[PDB]
This record gives sequence, structure tokens and C-alpha cells, in this order.
Amino acid sequence: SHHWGYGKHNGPEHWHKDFPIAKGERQSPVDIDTHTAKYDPSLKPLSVSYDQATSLRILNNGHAFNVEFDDSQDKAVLKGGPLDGTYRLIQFHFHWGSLDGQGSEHTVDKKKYAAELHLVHWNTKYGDFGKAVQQPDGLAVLGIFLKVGSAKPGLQKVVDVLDSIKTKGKSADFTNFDPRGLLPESLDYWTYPGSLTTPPLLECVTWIVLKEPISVSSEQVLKFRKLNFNGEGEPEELMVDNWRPAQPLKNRQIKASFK
Ligand SMILES: NS(=O)(=O)c1ccc(OC[C@@H](O)C[Te]C[C@@H](O)COc2ccc(S(N)(=O)=O)cc2)cc1
Ligand SMILES: [Zn+2]
Repeated sequence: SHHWGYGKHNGPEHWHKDFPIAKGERQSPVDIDTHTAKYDPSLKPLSVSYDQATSLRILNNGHAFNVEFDDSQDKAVLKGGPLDGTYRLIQFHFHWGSLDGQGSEHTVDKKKYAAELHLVHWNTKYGDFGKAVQQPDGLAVLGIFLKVGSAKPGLQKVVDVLDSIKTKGKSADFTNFDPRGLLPESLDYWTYPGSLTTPPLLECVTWIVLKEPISVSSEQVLKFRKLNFNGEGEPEELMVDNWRPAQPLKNRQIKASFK
């Protein structure tokens, strides 16, 4: 059974023993060297179309919390940019730190942000998420950095439900949540081919990482850090530092949408 996590004994340094692709050619996250990334004029405009998004539920899966969406139709899709065709939103989640100086998976010139939001989408040409993760162009993950400063009003509904999903396996109704309230003003981005950042580490992701971070309050991120990795009735282990460090870039080019 799966026993990977983020501890000294089951963390990122151990994952390769059960998931050998951990040492593969297109692993994520990476450090984004802003001076080596090249502006690509061939990139088409990015289209985030979340007007008809239908959120369903929020789940503590023991690694993060996921806000799940209805992906049975083209209700909330990502198109354009580096992408061919239509990618449907299935879930979002975050990665965060024990302190504000760490938490993000991607880094920018080695800078770590307090957290990183992942909006996960699958390519509709493969029919379902499970088929899409088997394909090199199966997923598109929109990554958004979080810095600590002013509160993000569009995050507060998420923060306020977390005490109902404290432990692994707990879920709560989470209808009528608008993920557009989690975006920054600018859609300027970097893109590169990579992987899932947790086991099974499948090399199926087109990464689109926004340049502009969102600001969240210290009080908002403190509520993320009150979650637990453990199940109810197990010793309490705070859900903090659920991020994989930067992996080798190898033979990849990061492309910028902006000058
Ligand atoms: N035979 S094989 O092709 O090698 C193969 C091996 C394992 C397979 O397991 C498929 C299952 O879907 C488990 Te992949 C869904 C799981 O919910 C994780 O999803 C994530 C979503 C986003 C991110 S992130 N942080 O990068 O945004 C991270 C994880 C399927 C095929
Ligand atoms: Zn993630």
C-alpha cells in the first residue's frame, strides 16, 4: 500500500524506491531561472474559462486538501497558451510551509514562496483523468504562487471549512465556490513539460506557472497549517511542508509568455 509522505522517513528522498520515475527526465517542480527562460512569440493567448465551474466537495487526502469539481462536461476549462485543445478542471489544491519562507514547489531564481496553488486540468481528447495521466500531454496544471501580505477575499470560504476536514479521509460539501477569486490580475506565465509532483510522479503535465503571485494573509495560511496528515485518532502530525523540492531541469526549456 502507499506509505509515501513528507517526513524524514517517507519523504521526497525515499520516493524513488517505489516510484523510480522520480529520477526521470521530466520531473517537477523545477527552479525557474528568469534570465534563461526565453520569450516565445509563438505561444497563443491563455484562456481561463471558469464562468460555469461547479465545485462539489473538499477532501483531506492525507497529503493536501483538494477542492473537487464536476468534470463531466466542459464547465471550467483551460485552453490556449502552449496547449492543444481543451483541458477540464478536475480539482485544485495547495502546497505550503511551516513558515512563510518556504512552501512553494516551483521556485523563481531560487526564491521559495509561502505556498503554491495547483489548478489541475485533463485533456478531453483522452476521455477521463485516469487515461490522461498515461499521456505526455494528458494534464495541464496552472500553478500560482502565494505570498503573505493582504488577505485574499476569494480564499476565505476555503479557509473557513478547513476545521471540518482536519484529518485524513474527512470531506465536506463545497458547492458554489468560484475559483476565479484565486487568480492574480495578470496571466503572464512560464511553461515547461513536467510531471505530477507527488507519487506516482507521472510525466504527463504541461506546467503553466503564473509570474504574478497572489497575496494571502498570515491568518489565512496559519489555518492551512492546522490541518493534519494523520487520520482521526492517530498521533497528531501537522500538515506542513507538503512540498517537493526543485528537480533537475535536464534537457528542458522554460518558455515565457511575456517580454
Ligand atoms: N501504469 S502507469 O501509467 O505507470 C500508472 C501509474 C499510476 C497510476 O495511478 C493513476 C491515479 O490517477 C493516481 Te494519479 C491521481 C492522484 O489523484 C494524484 O493526482 C495528482 C494530481 C496533481 C498533482 S500536482 N501536485 O502535480 O498538481 C499531483 C497528483 C496510473 C498509471
Ligand atoms: Zn500540487
